[PDB]
Amino acid sequence: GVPEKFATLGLTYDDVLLLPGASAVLPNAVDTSSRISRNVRVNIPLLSAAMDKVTESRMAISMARQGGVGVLHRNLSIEDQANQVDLVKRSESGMVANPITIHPDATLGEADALCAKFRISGVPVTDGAGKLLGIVTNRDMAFETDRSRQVREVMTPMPLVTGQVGISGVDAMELLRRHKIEKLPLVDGDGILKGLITVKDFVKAEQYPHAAKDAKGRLLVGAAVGASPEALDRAQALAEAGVDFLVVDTSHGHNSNALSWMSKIKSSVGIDVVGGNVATRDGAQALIDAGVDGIKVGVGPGSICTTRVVAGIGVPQVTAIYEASLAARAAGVPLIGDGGLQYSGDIGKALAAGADTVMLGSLLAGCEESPGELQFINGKQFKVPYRGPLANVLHQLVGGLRQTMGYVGAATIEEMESKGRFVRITSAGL
Amino acid sequence: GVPEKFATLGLTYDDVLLLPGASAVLPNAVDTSSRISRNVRVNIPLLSAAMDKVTESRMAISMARQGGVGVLHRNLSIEDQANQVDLVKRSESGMVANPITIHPDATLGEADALCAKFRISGVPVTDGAGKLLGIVTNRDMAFETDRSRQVREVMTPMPLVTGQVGISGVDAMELLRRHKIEKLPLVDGDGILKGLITVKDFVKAEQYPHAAKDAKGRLLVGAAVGASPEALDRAQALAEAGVDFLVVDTSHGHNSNALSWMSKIKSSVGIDVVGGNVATRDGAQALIDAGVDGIKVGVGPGSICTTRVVAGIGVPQVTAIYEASLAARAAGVPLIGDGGLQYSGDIGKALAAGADTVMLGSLLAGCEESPGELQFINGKQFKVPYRGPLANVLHQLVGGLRQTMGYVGAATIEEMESKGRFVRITSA
Amino acid sequence: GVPEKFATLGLTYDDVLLLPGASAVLPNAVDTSSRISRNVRVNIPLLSAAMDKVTESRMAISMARQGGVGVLHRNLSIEDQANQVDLVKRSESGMVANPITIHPDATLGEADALCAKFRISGVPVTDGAGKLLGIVTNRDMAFETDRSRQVREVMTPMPLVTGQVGISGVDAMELLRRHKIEKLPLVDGDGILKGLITVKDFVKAEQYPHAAKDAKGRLLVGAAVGASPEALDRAQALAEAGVDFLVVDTSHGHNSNALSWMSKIKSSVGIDVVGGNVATRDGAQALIDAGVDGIKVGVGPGSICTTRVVAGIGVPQVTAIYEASLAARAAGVPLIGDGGLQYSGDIGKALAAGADTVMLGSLLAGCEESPGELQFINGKQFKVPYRGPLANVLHQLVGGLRQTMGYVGAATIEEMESKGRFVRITSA
Amino acid sequence: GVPEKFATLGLTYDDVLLLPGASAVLPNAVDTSSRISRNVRVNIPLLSAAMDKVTESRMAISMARQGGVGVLHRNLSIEDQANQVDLVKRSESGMVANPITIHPDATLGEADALCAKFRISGVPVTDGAGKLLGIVTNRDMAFETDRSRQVREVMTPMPLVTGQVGISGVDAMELLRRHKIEKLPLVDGDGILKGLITVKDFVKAEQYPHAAKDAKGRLLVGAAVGASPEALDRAQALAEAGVDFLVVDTSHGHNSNALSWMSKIKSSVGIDVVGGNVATRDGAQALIDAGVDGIKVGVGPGSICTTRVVAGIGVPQVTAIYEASLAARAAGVPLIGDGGLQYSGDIGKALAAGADTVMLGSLLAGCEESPGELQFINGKQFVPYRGPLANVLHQLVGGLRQTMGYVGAATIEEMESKGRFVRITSA
Ligand SMILES: Nc1nc2c(ncn2[C@@H]2O[C@H](COP(=O)(O)OP(=O)(O)O)[C@@H](OP(=O)(O)OP(=O)(O)O)[C@H]2O)c(=O)[nH]1
Ligand SMILES: Nc1nc2c(ncn2[C@@H]2O[C@H](COP(=O)(O)OP(=O)(O)O)[C@@H](OP(=O)(O)OP(=O)(O)O)[C@H]2O)c(=O)[nH]1
Ligand SMILES: Nc1nc2c(ncn2[C@@H]2O[C@H](COP(=O)(O)OP(=O)(O)O)[C@@H](OP(=O)(O)OP(=O)(O)O)[C@H]2O)c(=O)[nH]1
Ligand SMILES: Nc1nc2c(ncn2[C@@H]2O[C@H](COP(=O)(O)OP(=O)(O)O)[C@@H](OP(=O)(O)OP(=O)(O)O)[C@H]2O)c(=O)[nH]1
Ligand SMILES: Nc1ncnc2c1ncn2[C@@H]1O[C@H](COP(=O)(O)OP(=O)(O)OP(=O)(O)O)[C@@H](O)[C@H]1O
Ligand SMILES: Nc1ncnc2c1ncn2[C@@H]1O[C@H](COP(=O)(O)OP(=O)(O)OP(=O)(O)O)[C@@H](O)[C@H]1O
Ligand SMILES: Nc1ncnc2c1ncn2[C@@H]1O[C@H](COP(=O)(O)OP(=O)(O)OP(=O)(O)O)[C@@H](O)[C@H]1O
Ligand SMILES: Nc1ncnc2c1ncn2[C@@H]1O[C@H](COP(=O)(O)OP(=O)(O)OP(=O)(O)O)[C@@H](O)[C@H]1O
Ligand SMILES: [Mg+2]
Ligand SMILES: [Mg+2]
Ligand SMILES: [Mg+2]
Ligand SMILES: [Mg+2]
Ligand SMILES: [Mg+2]
Ligand SMILES: [Mg+2]
Ligand SMILES: [Mg+2]
Repeated sequence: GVPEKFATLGLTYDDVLLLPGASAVLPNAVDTSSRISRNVRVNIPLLSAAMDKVTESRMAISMARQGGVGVLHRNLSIEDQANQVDLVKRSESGMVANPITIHPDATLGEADALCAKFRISGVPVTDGAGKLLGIVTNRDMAFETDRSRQVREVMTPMPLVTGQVGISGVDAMELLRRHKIEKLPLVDGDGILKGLITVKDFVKAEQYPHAAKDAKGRLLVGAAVGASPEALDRAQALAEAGVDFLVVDTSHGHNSNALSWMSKIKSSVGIDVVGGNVATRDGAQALIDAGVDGIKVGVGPGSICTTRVVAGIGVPQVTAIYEASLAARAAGVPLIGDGGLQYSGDIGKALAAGADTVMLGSLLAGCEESPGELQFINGKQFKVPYRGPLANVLHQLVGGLRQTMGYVGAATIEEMESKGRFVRITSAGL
Repeated sequence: GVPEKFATLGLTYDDVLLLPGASAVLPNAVDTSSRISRNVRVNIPLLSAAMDKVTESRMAISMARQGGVGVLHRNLSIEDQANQVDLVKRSESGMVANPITIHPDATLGEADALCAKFRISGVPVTDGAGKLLGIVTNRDMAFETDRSRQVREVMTPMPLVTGQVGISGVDAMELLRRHKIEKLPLVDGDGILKGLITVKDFVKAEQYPHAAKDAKGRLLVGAAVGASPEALDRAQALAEAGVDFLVVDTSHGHNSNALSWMSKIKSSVGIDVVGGNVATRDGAQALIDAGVDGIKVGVGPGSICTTRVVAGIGVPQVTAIYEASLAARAAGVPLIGDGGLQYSGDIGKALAAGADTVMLGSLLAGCEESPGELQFINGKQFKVPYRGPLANVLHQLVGGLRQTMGYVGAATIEEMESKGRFVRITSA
Repeated sequence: GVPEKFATLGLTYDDVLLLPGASAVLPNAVDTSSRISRNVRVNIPLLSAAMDKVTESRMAISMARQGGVGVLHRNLSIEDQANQVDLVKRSESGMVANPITIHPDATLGEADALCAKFRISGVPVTDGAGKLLGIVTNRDMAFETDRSRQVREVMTPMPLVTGQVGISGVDAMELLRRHKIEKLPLVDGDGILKGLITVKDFVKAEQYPHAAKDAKGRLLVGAAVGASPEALDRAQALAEAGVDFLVVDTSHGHNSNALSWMSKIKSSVGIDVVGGNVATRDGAQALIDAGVDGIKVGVGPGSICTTRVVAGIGVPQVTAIYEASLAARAAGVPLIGDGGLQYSGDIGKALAAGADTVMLGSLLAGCEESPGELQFINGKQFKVPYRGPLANVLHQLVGGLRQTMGYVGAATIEEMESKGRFVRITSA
Repeated sequence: GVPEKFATLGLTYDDVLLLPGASAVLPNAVDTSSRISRNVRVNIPLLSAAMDKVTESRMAISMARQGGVGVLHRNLSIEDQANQVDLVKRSESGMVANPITIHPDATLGEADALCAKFRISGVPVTDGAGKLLGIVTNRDMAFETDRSRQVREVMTPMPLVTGQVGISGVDAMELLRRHKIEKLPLVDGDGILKGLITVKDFVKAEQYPHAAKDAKGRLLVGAAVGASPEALDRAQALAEAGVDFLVVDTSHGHNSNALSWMSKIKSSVGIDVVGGNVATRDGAQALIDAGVDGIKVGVGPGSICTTRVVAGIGVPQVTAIYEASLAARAAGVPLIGDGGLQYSGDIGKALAAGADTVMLGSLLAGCEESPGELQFINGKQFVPYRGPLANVLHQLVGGLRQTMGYVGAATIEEMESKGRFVRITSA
């Protein structure tokens, strides 16, 4: 009973429910892996948002360890954001081919700061030519009080227990078990340091068996850039640091200038580039025509959010995802749902509506791994209420998603769009 | 104005109303009987849910006395659940062919514990062959202080006033009246005890004239089982104890393994087997194809309930009942509405939408007959706010249904689906 | 304008404030040490209460490390409470003269369980005569997958780096630094194991420089007992495990039977015994006459708490402390304030009113170190809202007390009673 | 019915009321002048607190124009605080002997920045020796777009209408009127600039006839310093910039080290030094013995405030003022009531209890003249926006005049004797 100008009805997550369907698969047996972009895969379909209150290196590391991925925020210098990337890539199994080093004339303070930075308990000591001279570890410094003392005075000097480039995990773990050590430098025939294996690599692989990793076995990570000449310089620095994909993050992804920078940034790097944000079919198509490898969907998804109140602009998120998916699914381009979430059950709704993954934002701002210092004022806060470890949040969200997939009969994420049947509900049902 | 992926609108009870229609029948004259399953009938269209806070024997007994039926929960051992079944079946008129007995060397404590267990005021005393030796009753023990004293010392010994196998109610009552006694053992020609009638059988028949009973005149009762190998052992034990139907209770009735166990639980017993839960036409058809004698409908029926919040899964209950009824009515399989209730008027809505009965849940957890212990903390609670006797809840619910039926013109539940006309309403 | 029967006005913490006074001492320079009892001293004047939701070994260890002390609750078996004591006493520097050991035939699973129990990363391996055979540590077991494997197969055998009984801290650390090891077994001339030093002893001494310790350098701990024959057996078992003081915990410390058991318990052990609870001068004097080494003050201290509502019994806590201190100060017996706290500033008020230390209760139940299990239900809770590490609670409380002492001019706790001047305030 | 240790009852403003008394004086006729310290006088008995959200130069100027005084906060460098002092002292009539100047080689941007800084509409242009070359004013720059143009190109050059040092207000005004100009440079016989009069001096004197001023006719101002070697240097820098009194501002005024610095600072300057904070008779006496010229009273005056909750320390403010005044009134040392205010009626209560003036704090943080930036977020904010200070002070002073009329006090000094108190219950 409305004119055509107003015919379309937009739906939010609360407006719809998924129906139970014929199922031969239990929640604990479904596969939750999905694609961030054409060439980036995760083991749970969740990202942490590129917000300065949410994702720096510690959050990105935990997300990837749990099988998702973090998108490092860009509200910091190029050098600081690239450093955040490096910390993620060189977290565990990341020093097999790019180890940290220290010169023997350095102080213990410099060595300990490096150990704290990369969260590891030792540094190979090398000369200017990269020849291995020895190794200084936490135990060598445990009883040292003078931080000005030189590394050479406390390090364990060569000859050390070492391995060859390409040593297998089983063989490297047999040199840490036989010699009662936790570190294994990798050297070439001339004794030049080529890599480093430590017990951390094996401990973290066992504790986090579903970690999302790159082809080199290092934790996956993404990073946000803007749409500007500066964003191009930032993109290059992040690619050099080893980032696995870029997110060109704009409030209006359908702006022609933003689209142009997406194309320019994409053509200037060899890694996947995600573009956003859009909330319509034609906007998603414009991003695809601009060449992005994934799209991010969400413009004014939240009730009485800023763009809605200030500008009257917005799209209910189920409709936004569905409309964008008409273009994205037709092109085979993964779709990230970004905004409007209110329950773990909304994840399955997003996937059945056409999303491949879902980005989590303010929900992860109170988590231990988010940036900011934990402060105490009668209760615990992040300087936002303290929520505890990320792992507890993700376990509940992924547990919920597995329930949805079992109820719908989807053994894989790719089956969700076809097997998920929707019903709309009224405000009485809500 | 939505894409077809989202065309369907689901309706809950609050979304609709029933219209008044042409009527020639008053509320006090309508018939409220309905079917639980193909071969199980009740006198009011209501069940108590298989929740451990709701239905054990006391709840099941009261439900059946009021004309409904209870579904005994399964959060207990097979032997404990079978015992709950036995307590219901042998409540009133249930010992005519399976009496309790005690040996003459038993203590008064053992006899009184048996009386308390079955809520009967005496025990026939027999020897190892079943020969009736006497009877010990509440009055025989009233003034006794030593609980170790042997039954034989206080029992009334044979010869007793007894009845024959097959004695009628009228004849049994006349014997009780004439001899001013409350118990009538039933014996065969050799004096072997075959059954027992007590005044409770007549008192409860008069107090509860609409009791739901089996073909032998014993209170009806159901019991829940899971979907697993253990559920098959449980089913056999419950059937042996005299349960009238089984409810294969699963959260996702459309799961292939759950459906398979339904066909394995149904084919292994001779009593009716209900399956659930489903909320779609295709789900109901899958239950029917698996061979169940009734279906239970309800998946995420409640606003912001657990499956909805955790998993985003759910179906508004009016739509769920209607869609499932499209399959159930064509197959002649009764449909139990399980969940989403908020008012007594919702019962009539469920029936007009296609349900045959409605299962009551947390509503009843506060009733006197629920398993919890009544405790006092400034006010009364169950250890859940105390609601009082089940009878008060059912009286209001059944009274409401009779009003609906009078307004719609339905003289029977079976007329509700055709005569009940709906209108949707807005939030205003 | 009231009868003499009602002349006395009782004051709670909120009724009074402390005045600023002449001061030559800054908050960061005051001394916060005080006495729990005649012969037990702490570095901050705070105890954790003997409640089963608050203080087991983990809470007691953290309290002592921060300079206070925990009182282990008694809602568990005698052997379990004594085990809790043992865990505290042998936390750090507690195995120098009483080490844990394991047979060479024991499994890695058994060795790891012992390491987890005492929060130590290795076990000396000995024979039945206590002769040292080797040592098995976390690194020896790090890559092992079979938990049934023998410890002798993965352990480092003698000869080990060892020290003499009585080795100094500097000398032991020198051995750990030169041999790049974390353990130093202590042996006699015949190679019998006499003690164990590990890097934990040095790490924890550096991290917690204000730890409250006994004469042997082990963390202080108290434990609660009741007032009954069983409490006498419990007291002995706790004393044997190395507890530093006992708290006879009753709600009516002025009961003649409770007073009698305090004397009996006091006379049956050699360690300090605290008695409570009381809230009057005559009650404190009765505890003192019974022979206790400290008193605990608090009977119905909180507005609309249970004893007040149920029984109308209670004493505002400032009055309770002051009245009890009239007896306790004359006898030189320390006074523990137990209850009624609402602000960190109430600590200074209690001390100025006559308390020597203050017991903290439900405040701490939400701390990480409390016995409950940390669970996540949208937010973090203990099974009570999760508050985080004890250290921040104590840091805020001790910081506030230091502010109080600076304002009043008290350089030491005992100066609080004389230099702390009070003013009463109205509800405005 | 309590032990002697707890005998004393402390009273706050809400605990008491003043009685009406015999009165022959109406509210509009009472005199509201009082003393900040032995040698500093105000026309309304109110100060603005030395909080960085309350009093910088703009707040201090408005307070002084209304007859009170501001105490400039010290959460800034010595040179930044001294600059704040200079801005107040050289607000109106403050350049008669210390004018701003600019060189002919300066730009219009630099000239306009100076005019904006001192809120003056022109700058005398001088050479390096101070010889007057001309004057550049707002009207000279009104139509100038280039902000890099040199002042010499747009200034009015000498010969200007000038006056001599010591010219009277009446004579200076006649020159401004006769020549239809707003500026009057003051020069010596050699044409060296010695001072400056502008129309602002007369406009502001007429708009603010009760402006609290010093002996030279410049707006009064105070400034806070700490209790430390750095505060001794800060005190000298503030006294060189022309501050009229210092406030040695500590959370614990009865601390021996704080008292020692009060004595050291007092003896190192020639201006009045106020010390605080205290809340007892012995604390006030210790401040007096240290040599201060006024005391500030208030330690944990507010219900469930920080010092009360964290440390259990505090004194209800009526008791604090009364007890401190027992020492203050005996020595003739003025007493500043600092904290606990909740109504305009509490001012009269403070004065009747023994205070000479009352310091206003967070109340004023929302006023236009407070340091914060006025921002619009659906509504106006700085805390909520309160508008001009004048509106707050008008209501507060109006209330005090009502109190004095009801009590019969023609002067502030009569409040202590004529103000009769009654305590009230929570009912
Ligand atoms: N010097 C120094 N070392 C740090 C610091 N933080 C962590 N480490 C060390 O790096 C390794 C990894 O620490 P984790 O805390 O578990 O790493 P994670 O953040 O990536 O999860 C550990 O050594 P490990 O040898 O791999 O394991 P383990 O021997 O401690 O068991 C740890 O001792 C620090 O701030 N300074
Ligand atoms: N020894 C013993 N008897 C119990 C106990 N509980 C109930 N009874 C008796 O069993 C019969 C049923 O009691 P009800 O209370 O009416 O049974 P109900 O729970 O099934 O409704 C009564 O005897 P009746 O002869 O059938 O009726 P009446 O003579 O009491 O009127 C009653 O006295 C018990 O705990 N111990
Ligand atoms: N096998 C085993 N060891 C445990 C366990 N819990 C703690 N530990 C070990 O005991 C020592 C104390 O751990 P903490 O966590 O600091 O002790 P705490 O509870 O008393 O504070 C550490 O070894 P350390 O050598 O003293 O310190 P470090 O080598 O880790 O630096 C730690 O590795 C456990 O559950 N199982
Ligand atoms: N160039 C410039 N001038 C400013 C600025 N702010 C104030 N003025 C001028 O200085 C004099 C004081 O302005 P006020 O607003 O009254 O000063 P106030 O802050 O102390 O109250 C006025 O000139 P007047 O000649 O004394 O008065 P009138 O001719 O404006 O009436 C005014 O035009 C500024 O930011 N830049
Ligand atoms: N590959 C190696 N060859 C020789 N010595 C080594 C080697 N790796 C480590 N060390 C030395 O062995 C000793 C133990 O160091 P390791 O790396 O095994 O543990 P750590 O991380 O310092 O110990 P902890 O886990 O107790 O903090 C140190 O002196 C270290 O320098
Ligand atoms: N069939 C019977 N023949 C003979 N005596 C009987 C018979 N049934 C019961 N009695 C005896 O009659 C007396 C009354 O018992 P009855 O069963 O009538 O009532 P009750 O339930 O014990 O009493 P109450 O209802 O007062 O609690 C008892 O001594 C009982 O032993
Ligand atoms: N006193 C000792 N003499 C000889 N070997 C020792 C001695 N103490 C420990 N070891 C051996 O040294 C190796 C290192 O053990 P240590 O006690 O130093 O700690 P760890 O178990 O390696 O701890 P971490 O978890 O910190 O790596 C182990 O093989 C242990 O058996
Ligand atoms: N003492 C003076 N002698 C000569 N000319 C002067 C003198 N003072 C100002 N002028 C010049 O007179 C003109 C008017 O300036 P004046 O100071 O009177 O007002 P203004 O503050 O610049 O203007 P307005 O009040 O309109 O903003 C300007 O050219 C100014 O240079
Ligand atoms: Mg290590
Ligand atoms: Mg270690
Ligand atoms: Mg009877
Ligand atoms: Mg160790
Ligand atoms: Mg280690
Ligand atoms: Mg002008
Ligand atoms: Mg003008």
